[PDB]
Amino acid sequence: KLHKEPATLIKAIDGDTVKLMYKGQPMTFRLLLVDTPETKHPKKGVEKYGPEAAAFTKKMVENAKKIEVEFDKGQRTDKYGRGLAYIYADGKMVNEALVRQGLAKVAYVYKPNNTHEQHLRKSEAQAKKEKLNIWS
Repeated sequence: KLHKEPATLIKAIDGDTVKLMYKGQPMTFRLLLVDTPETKHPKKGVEKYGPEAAAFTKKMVENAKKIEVEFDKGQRTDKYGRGLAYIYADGKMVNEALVRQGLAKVAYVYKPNNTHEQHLRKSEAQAKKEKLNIWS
């Protein structure tokens, strides 16, 4: 069973990345299963809807009382050292909130880190139907 653990915000970095204090250590976290347009893209730079996704993530974590992280059942870090997790702001998953708003797509999935995949894909289908942001 997945479990939520507490964490403390340090800094929001981009739509898809936040730095948190986790078990008393600063760590960078990549949000599992979503791809946001980025402000810090390796090659493109500032993509379309990137500032918007970045502001949404930032506001959501900065205004939270409680941040929780939930790892999935497979690897917990990626090749850059970033934690791979679902992030919750007052009980609300940030990963899902971004997809539901049309500010992220469901990413290419890699088993077994796929526990909330069907849920996110359902939110994404709804955002596409509503033609929100990325889908407008």
